[PDB]
Amino acid sequence: HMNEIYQKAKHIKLFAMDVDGILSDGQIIYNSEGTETKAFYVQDGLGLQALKQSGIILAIITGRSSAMVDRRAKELGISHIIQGQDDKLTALVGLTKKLGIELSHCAYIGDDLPDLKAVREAGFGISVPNGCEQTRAVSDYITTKTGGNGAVREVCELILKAQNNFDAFIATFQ
Amino acid sequence: HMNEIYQKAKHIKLFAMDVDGILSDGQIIYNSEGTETKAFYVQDGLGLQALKQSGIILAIITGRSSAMVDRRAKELGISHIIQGQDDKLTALVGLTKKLGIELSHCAYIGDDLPDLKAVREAGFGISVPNGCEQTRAVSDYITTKTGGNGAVREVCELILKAQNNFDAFIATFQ
Amino acid sequence: HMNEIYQKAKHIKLFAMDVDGILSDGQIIYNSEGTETKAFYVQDGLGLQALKQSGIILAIITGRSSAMVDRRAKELGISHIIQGQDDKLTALVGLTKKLGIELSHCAYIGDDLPDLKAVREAGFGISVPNGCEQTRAVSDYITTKTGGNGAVREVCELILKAQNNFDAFIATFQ
Amino acid sequence: HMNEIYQKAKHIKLFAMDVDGILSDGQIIYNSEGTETKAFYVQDGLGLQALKQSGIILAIITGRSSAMVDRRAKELGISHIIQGQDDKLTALVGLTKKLGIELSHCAYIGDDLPDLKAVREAGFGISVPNGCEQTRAVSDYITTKTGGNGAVREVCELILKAQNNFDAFIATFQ
Ligand SMILES: O=C(O)[C@@]1(O)C[C@@H](O)[C@@H](O)[C@@H]([C@H](O)CO)O1
Ligand SMILES: O=C(O)[C@@]1(O)C[C@@H](O)[C@@H](O)[C@@H]([C@H](O)CO)O1
Ligand SMILES: O=C(O)[C@@]1(O)C[C@@H](O)[C@@H](O)[C@@H]([C@H](O)CO)O1
Ligand SMILES: O=C(O)[C@@]1(O)C[C@@H](O)[C@@H](O)[C@@H]([C@H](O)CO)O1
Ligand SMILES: [Mg+2]
Ligand SMILES: [Mg+2]
Ligand SMILES: [Mg+2]
Ligand SMILES: [Mg+2]
Ligand SMILES: [Mg+2]
Ligand SMILES: [Mg+2]
Ligand SMILES: [Mg+2]
Repeated sequence: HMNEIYQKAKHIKLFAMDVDGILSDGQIIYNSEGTETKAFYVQDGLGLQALKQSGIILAIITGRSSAMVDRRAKELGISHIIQGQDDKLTALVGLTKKLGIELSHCAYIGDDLPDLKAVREAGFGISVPNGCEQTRAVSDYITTKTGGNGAVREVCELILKAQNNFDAFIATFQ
Repeated sequence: HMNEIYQKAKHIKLFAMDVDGILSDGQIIYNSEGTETKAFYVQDGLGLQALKQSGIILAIITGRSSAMVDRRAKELGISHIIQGQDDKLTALVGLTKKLGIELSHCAYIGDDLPDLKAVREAGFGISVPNGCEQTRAVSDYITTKTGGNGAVREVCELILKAQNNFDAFIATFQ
Repeated sequence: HMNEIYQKAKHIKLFAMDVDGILSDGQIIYNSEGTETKAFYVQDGLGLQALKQSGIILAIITGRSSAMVDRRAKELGISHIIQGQDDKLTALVGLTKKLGIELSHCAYIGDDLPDLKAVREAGFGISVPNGCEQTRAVSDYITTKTGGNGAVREVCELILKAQNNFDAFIATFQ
Repeated sequence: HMNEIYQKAKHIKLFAMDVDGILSDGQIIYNSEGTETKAFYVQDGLGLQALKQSGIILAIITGRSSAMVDRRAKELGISHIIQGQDDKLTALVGLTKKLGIELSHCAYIGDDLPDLKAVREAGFGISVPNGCEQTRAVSDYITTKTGGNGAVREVCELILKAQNNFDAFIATFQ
């Protein structure tokens, strides 16, 4: 039952995300001119702005590093962009310190092994259906939609509903 | 039963479309050289020309903005291209005024929250299986095929059949 | 039962293909620098070389036109490349005349309305699961695998088996 | 039962991979500027580093040839990169000789006909669900996940478990 999850999302002040496998579907794409490509999902962007609008801080913590991530983050107002960092919990804890925020007030979503401890230790830990078993085992919630296909949108809506901000947001479009 | 839907599509003079999640599958794609990519579906193009051929005006109303949209629109003869606009109903109403057309004569298709009011208020409102629930709740029809996979083709065929123009079009290929 | 289909593929001398929706999955892809992209399937290439090796002539007949098609055709030895042509039967008949070949000796595969007559009139006509109903209605065979996912590979294997050339080809890899 | 497979992976010293259809999902992608694209999977990379970390040598043997393969191989420490080579067994045997290693100590994964003999003859032979039947017929194991979607990750985990290295690796993330 969902109230158990709303209980966890209730006091989130910060939402941090892994990129590959969460914000994208995990494809790493190269071309013959040395150029790299990453694909994001349009409904995730709108869900992230909703969350962000309700006064939640958005962050990226990713093991890889690219201009694509920076660009996607900039247009959605994901305001703390940590790249080239696979020690996710350490990075999260570091953010917690510079914002004056507790881990219990952090939500984190990841698909693989570097994310497991951040997923486990955050107030609200999320993984995805194609997440590795070990990270899923340790999460508070597993999305229905998959990474780069509205897993993020889904969690945004969930946090909004827990904080009584979803229905009002919806209403602005009706 | 389908006649209920044909009753609604019967008097459409204008078909307006959201892009992301409707004409594409919702992927937003960036590369390391700062270049953006969007993917469309080939069967949608042919369905749009069929509609267009039968004397329906084609329009795009999209929250984002790109040369890809302009190019795709130009080759199919989507003749009114409104980009960087998320207030879809306002944009639709504006078109209705410059063409001398009523909303009841507009069909509109969208996948997410900015489209809900245009979907609700148009004579024929359409969403897609991966559309947000709120927009689907308010639509006259939900396509079987998904966005960027022939949702548009499907609605083109539907409007054509309602206007007794489909079978004749087909016949030109037989 | 399959022998009915082998009876039709038995005397094929030429295999002609539509591109979009057959050799690709139907995605039409543009980027912000004005560049177009198309995706093909690796197993189709090998199946086409097998067919080609057994002495069947390979041709493309496509409504659109691009350097991608030319390049893909060149590496597989698809030797007649007709682009910017939607009148597929006329184009096929034209090929039949310059090679001294009958239509009954042509196999053709297509997904949409411009292909229906070529599919109907060729000795062996093929469509795909996501083909429009009208073209599927008129085909001798509908592949199990979808376009850009081994529909072509599948038909190559089928023609090879009808001509007693498949098992031998396989054997060269064992 | 899985122990039968662990018995085969038990003594692997080298893991060799086909690229197209294994490391990618088989898409061959061209653009209008003459540029080629290939997509890899993020979870495969991490599984390959795990394997590699446990002291297994990683190799690529692919029929095609591109800078994308070289780049992907370089970042994961796939250390022997054989491209433009479809005679996979010969290439594998050649590697076996320059490293002083037996075939029984080689694991190989491939999706199509050029890989069948390497798959058959290696100590541990793997194919994928969308592999051609002939190669699947001759393999010791068929992955559950498909190519470019974690088939490789899956086999990495399997070899690790057979060599009692998986649980320990996992533990470093807990
Ligand atoms: O993914 C996006 O960029 C996003 O979802 C953000 C929204 O604010 C909005 O601009 C939306 C468009 O309506 C989609 O066309 O795109
Ligand atoms: O998507 C297209 O551009 C379209 O469907 C439009 C049609 O008019 C026709 O040109 C078609 C081609 O037959 C597809 O190869 O492409
Ligand atoms: O799609 C290809 O280019 C093809 O299937 C053609 C084959 O001849 C062969 O070169 C094959 C490679 O073995 C795939 O890596 O690619
Ligand atoms: O595919 C990758 O490059 C890989 O899986 C390799 C890992 O070592 C790690 O860097 C991982 C990132 O954590 C994914 O963001 O990427
Ligand atoms: Mg990840
Ligand atoms: Mg691409
Ligand atoms: Mg793609
Ligand atoms: Mg949209
Ligand atoms: Mg086609
Ligand atoms: Mg691209
Ligand atoms: Mg292969």
